[PDB]
Amino acid sequence: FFTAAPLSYNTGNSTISLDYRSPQLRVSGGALALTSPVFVYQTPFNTPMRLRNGTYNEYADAHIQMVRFGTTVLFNIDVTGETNATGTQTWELQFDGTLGSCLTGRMQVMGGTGEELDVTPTFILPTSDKSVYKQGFMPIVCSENGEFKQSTYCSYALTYRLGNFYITLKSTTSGCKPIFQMSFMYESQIGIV
Amino acid sequence: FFTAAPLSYNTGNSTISLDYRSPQLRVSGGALALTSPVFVYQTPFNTPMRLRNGTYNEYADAHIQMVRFGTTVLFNIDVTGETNATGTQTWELQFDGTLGSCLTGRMQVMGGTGEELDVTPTFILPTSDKSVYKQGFMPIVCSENGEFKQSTYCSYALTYRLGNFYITLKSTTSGCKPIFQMSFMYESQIGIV
Amino acid sequence: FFTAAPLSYNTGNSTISLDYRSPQLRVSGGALALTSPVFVYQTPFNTPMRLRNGTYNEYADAHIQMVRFGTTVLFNIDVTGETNATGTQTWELQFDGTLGSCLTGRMQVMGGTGEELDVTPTFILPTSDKSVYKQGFMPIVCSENGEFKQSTYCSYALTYRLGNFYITLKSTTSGCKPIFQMSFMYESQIGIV
Ligand SMILES: CC(=O)N[C@@H]1[C@@H](O)[C@H](O)[C@@H](CO)O[C@H]1O
Ligand SMILES: CC(=O)N[C@@H]1[C@@H](O)[C@H](O)[C@@H](CO)O[C@H]1O
Ligand SMILES: CC(=O)N[C@@H]1[C@@H](O)[C@H](O)[C@@H](CO)O[C@H]1O
Repeated sequence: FFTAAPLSYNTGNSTISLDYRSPQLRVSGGALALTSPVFVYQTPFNTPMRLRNGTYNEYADAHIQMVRFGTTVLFNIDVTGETNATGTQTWELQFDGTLGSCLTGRMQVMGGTGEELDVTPTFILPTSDKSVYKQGFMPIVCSENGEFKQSTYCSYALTYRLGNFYITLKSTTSGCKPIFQMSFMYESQIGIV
Repeated sequence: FFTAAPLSYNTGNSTISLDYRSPQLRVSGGALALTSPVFVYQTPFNTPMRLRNGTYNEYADAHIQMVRFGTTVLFNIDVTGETNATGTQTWELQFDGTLGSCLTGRMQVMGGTGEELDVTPTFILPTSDKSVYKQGFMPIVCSENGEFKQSTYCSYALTYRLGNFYITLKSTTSGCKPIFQMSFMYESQIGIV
Repeated sequence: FFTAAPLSYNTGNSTISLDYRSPQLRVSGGALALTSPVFVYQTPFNTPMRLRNGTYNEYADAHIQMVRFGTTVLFNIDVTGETNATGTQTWELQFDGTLGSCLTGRMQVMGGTGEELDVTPTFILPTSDKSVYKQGFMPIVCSENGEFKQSTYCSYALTYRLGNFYITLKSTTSGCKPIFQMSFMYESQIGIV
């Protein structure tokens, strides 16, 4: 028989092989995998996460995507608060510091096929040694039903406590509902192998 | 003959197979594919789209990239307006509601190779058979020739009711040209299979 | 013997093949590769680059990621300035115009596995023929130790000078340290082949 590329036949030892570009593809436990696969940990379709502003009776819906490109994580959140507010709201997400599972609400690893993947979400975790400093602010615009309300900001802060990973967001509003989209990037040293 | 990993020969049923990591690779109609491929639907290299501000005699050039990963679309637009304006401009993009093809201007599915891909861009559509309306605002900075002009805002709006798919952007300016970059994210329930 | 999908045997030319979806995977030089692979050029984990505000005695630490998907680059920077300032600071990154290698400080092509890849970072270069003038502004928020300081802006400019590729960023502050994260997107006409 013949082998068409990318299959090749080594006459020197009667071996059929798959040739692949190693920076892009790899072998892991005898199976073909990607060097830099895209993995997304997200809230499901039509299932936003319910969040509470600390101890207040102020709630919001949040759609969340955490996207792994190489070793970077792109974090996106879309928040729809139900209370008009003047102050700073704290929207806190907790994740198991070993497995990555979201403790705050329902998230899942989702393929581009639209199907849930049976994958433990360690890939969102910054460090295997459970320490991290990262904080900053992003500019945001709050609106409601297509109407501009306020140009303001939202902080983000990555921490560990009690061995779990926290992403704490804080939005500042003046007489408007916290309804906004914000994203930022961070780095993971957890390898996908 | 022999097989080297990730290929595998089964002497039991005399079958040669490819072993692959299922959360990263898959089979689609007998062919190897990715579980989470990156696709980009964009204006061609150095071929910005012409956009008209409603019925006004006011135009802009636009470079657009719509980057699909997992089930998320990252929309990025580079708008270069030509008329100094005070008011709100409306930039409307229209896409075929079934195929995703841009009707407002020329866009192509572009691989990392730099080659156009022969792919129907259904992966930018938010849904196939569910009416959709989603709006938000992002902060922007208008500039001209490297010089700051105004910190302001642009709304985005996704509309669909089983005709065409619309992305409607509204920039608000005060005595400057609408010249800005802006991105936002949205979900597509169209699986890539 | 039998072949299991995605392997197939053409009874006719006695050839065994790997079937694959061409918009997702491809063959280059007889080797399997991706059509739109993810590559990331970045500062090493916990090894920020040292930058200077032009000739002033004002410095910043910078974490940088340059994410290539399709032909688009997502540039992200986390700038941690050390000196309170009122004015506009200039932060300049310089890259070899042929190979893409960062000349300002150490950066590396990092796979999803957490391993450095042996690849030339040409995939960050905007134009093959060394003529480009992409510039714009992004809104940013300066903070310190998790406290808000200022809503402001930062320009970006992609140029070539003396055969090398420059990304020049200019942050404008009023009585605060230049401490912010910012991102922007641009197009690379260098195909990954
Ligand atoms: C209805 C209302 O104003 N609620 C806000 C609340 O959103 C914020 O978390 C808090 C502390 O800043 O201040 C309250 O006044
Ligand atoms: C020349 C000028 O200012 N044109 C603006 C236009 O850009 C805006 O779309 C419209 C409605 O707000 O108001 C017009 O007057
Ligand atoms: C200490 C201080 O204010 N330094 C700023 C400097 O950051 C800026 O690059 C320069 C040009 O605007 O102006 C100086 O006043």
